Amino acid sequence: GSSGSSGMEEVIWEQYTVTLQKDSKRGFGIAVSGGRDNPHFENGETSIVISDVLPGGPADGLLQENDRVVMVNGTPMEDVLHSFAVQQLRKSGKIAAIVVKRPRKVQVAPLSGPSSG
Repeated sequence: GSSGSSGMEEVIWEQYTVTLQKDSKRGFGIAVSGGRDNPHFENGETSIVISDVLPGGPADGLLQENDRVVMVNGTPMEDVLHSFAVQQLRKSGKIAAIVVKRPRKVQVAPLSGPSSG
């Protein structure tokens, strides 16, 4: 059933495709938590999310914490096992491509510019 024409305070989910380099050991300096069977997400989200982003590695900047992972090197991380998500990471030689999405609430900002001293 559906109440009717509804849709307010929506959110624009933008995707970000960044490439990470397998550092010495930390490699992609990232960690995944959750799973389609063990969604730690207190709320309940069967979507792999980065619960760790090496603040001093390759990830620091490219990716961020809570980066709803969607695809990885051409693999859907939606409704997948935690091991399945990491697998791709360990499989990726040294460079991997991850596509995460971030909630960009519908906001509006005026016109700004430089400032004096």
